[PDB]
Amino acid sequence: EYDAVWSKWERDAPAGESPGRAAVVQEMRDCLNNGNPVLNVGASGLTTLPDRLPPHITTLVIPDNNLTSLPELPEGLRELEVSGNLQLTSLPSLPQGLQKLWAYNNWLASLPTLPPGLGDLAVSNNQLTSLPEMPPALRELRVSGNNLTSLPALPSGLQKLWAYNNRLTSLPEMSPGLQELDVSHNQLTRLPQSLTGLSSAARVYLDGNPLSVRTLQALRDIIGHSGIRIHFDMAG
Amino acid sequence: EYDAVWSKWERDAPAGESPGRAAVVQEMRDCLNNGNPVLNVGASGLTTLPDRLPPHITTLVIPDNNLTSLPELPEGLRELEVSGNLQLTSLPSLPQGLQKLWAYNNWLASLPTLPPGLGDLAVSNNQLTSLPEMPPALRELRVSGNNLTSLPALPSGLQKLWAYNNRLTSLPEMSPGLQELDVSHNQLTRLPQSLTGLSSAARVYLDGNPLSVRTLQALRDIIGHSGIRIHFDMA
Repeated sequence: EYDAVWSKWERDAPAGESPGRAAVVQEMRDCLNNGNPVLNVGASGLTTLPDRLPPHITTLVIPDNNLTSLPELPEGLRELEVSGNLQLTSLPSLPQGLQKLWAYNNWLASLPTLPPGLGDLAVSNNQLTSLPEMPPALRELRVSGNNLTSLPALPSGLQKLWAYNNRLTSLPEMSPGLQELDVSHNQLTRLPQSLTGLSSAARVYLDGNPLSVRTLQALRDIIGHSGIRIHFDMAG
Repeated sequence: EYDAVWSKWERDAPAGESPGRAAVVQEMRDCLNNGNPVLNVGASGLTTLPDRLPPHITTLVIPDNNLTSLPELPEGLRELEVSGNLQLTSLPSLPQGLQKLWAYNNWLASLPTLPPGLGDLAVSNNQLTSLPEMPPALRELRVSGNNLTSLPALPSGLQKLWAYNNRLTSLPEMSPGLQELDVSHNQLTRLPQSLTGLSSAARVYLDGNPLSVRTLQALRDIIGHSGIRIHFDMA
């Protein structure tokens, strides 16, 4: 059942990938035998992955490799980290129970439909020009270093948003309990007046934006009245 | 849309339960404003919960109350904890990304279809007679104090299983990774061969089970193979 899929994967290996693919198969067998819910394939120029992965894993870690696609994901996965795969333009359909998705530094041109219970979404340094609707339970969004123009409406539960180094020409309405917003180096000029909801403890970062004279003066007003920490470029 | 349903429920309180529901409806309002992912209704002895709940929460706690039914759950709920509801007999369809389900010391007769990502399921001390197919990622399972006579196929990653004080006449195949199994005080005459496949480290608990002679022989054969702590006292 599993031996067959993994055998064909190991045999189809180019020289150079033989030790790497062996180490992974050994790890996957270990996972079945002892019940380890975590699978980390390591960095070894992997060009492909097996068709089936152990069914019970909850965490899958894919370090720097040369993948162009990912196989069907474990039906009960809760954490996925993929980084450093520059031929990887898209992701497989995400399992419903996924909680954490770190897909930094690949070449994603889009993102699949996001699982209901997703809490942490970090997809910085990709190729994304837009993003899908956000699930209600989200508490962290990191989408920096992409050519995003706008952002979807944010779930109210959101605690942190990083979207710096994009092409943002506006912001959506803010969640009420936001603690940290970094949108440094975008094309923002008008603040969503929605921002005013941020608490005294909250930290905002607006450096490297044009900002309309009125909006600058309005921010200068907020600091004096709210004691809030807001950073932005200023002449003088 | 939101504060027309929850508003009525606050003043729809049956006489006596008025102060309790106010605290719950305070959290219903308060929770939305400060972002908070958790919600705890407390042991207010509420007869019913609001038709709609905060859309963004991830943890819902429900101590000793007097509920009989439960509303539709938030789409992104991750942890559900319900206990001391001696008249709560069923649960609503569980959210796709539920990870922890603590629904014990109630009066549940049935469980819904389990979310794929469910890792911790504790439903001890209810009224259960069967269980649905187990999520592939399940790790710990507590189903003690019910009326189960059988268990579904166990997933590969299952680590700990407590099923004492049931009517188990039989057991499913063990995943080899299993490390703790308490099936004491059941009606097991014989147990599965999969026991030989378990780690040396695993602790098994069998007391108050009418194990047959041939099984004693098999157990002595298993204990002898690895030194696996398989507890069965003659007394």
